[PDB]
Amino acid sequence: GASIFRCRQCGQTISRRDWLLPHEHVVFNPAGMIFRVWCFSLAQGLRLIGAPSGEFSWFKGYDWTIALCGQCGSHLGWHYEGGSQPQTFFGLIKDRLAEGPA
Ligand SMILES: O=C1CC[C@@H](N2CCCc3ccccc32)C(=O)N1
Ligand SMILES: [Zn+2]
Repeated sequence: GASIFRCRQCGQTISRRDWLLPHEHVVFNPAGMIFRVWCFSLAQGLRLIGAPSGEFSWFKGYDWTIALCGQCGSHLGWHYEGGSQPQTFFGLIKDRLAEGPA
């Protein structure tokens, strides 16, 4: 009953409890905004915007790209790339997702 993560704003399919990567990081951006981030190995239904940036990266050795909900454009988090073990992952804002049945 709690296996799929969807965008809270529009219901787009985003990820699965199975795809969590151990999981929960509380971070601040330079504007002091707090994000409660869940790391996922895999996500779908996003639109990755721009080219990667290392600036203010929360994760040592990773560059980030903005991940929008590909349906409604709501900011769901970031895709991280350029690191090692693992090379890539997603950091999604927990309170911008909804959890429910398959
Ligand atoms: O690893 C990261 C990702 C985003 C980044 N960040 C910095 C750039 C400005 C900005 C604006 C809104 C949300 C986040 C944000 C961050 O501090 N670290
Ligand atoms: Zn959405």
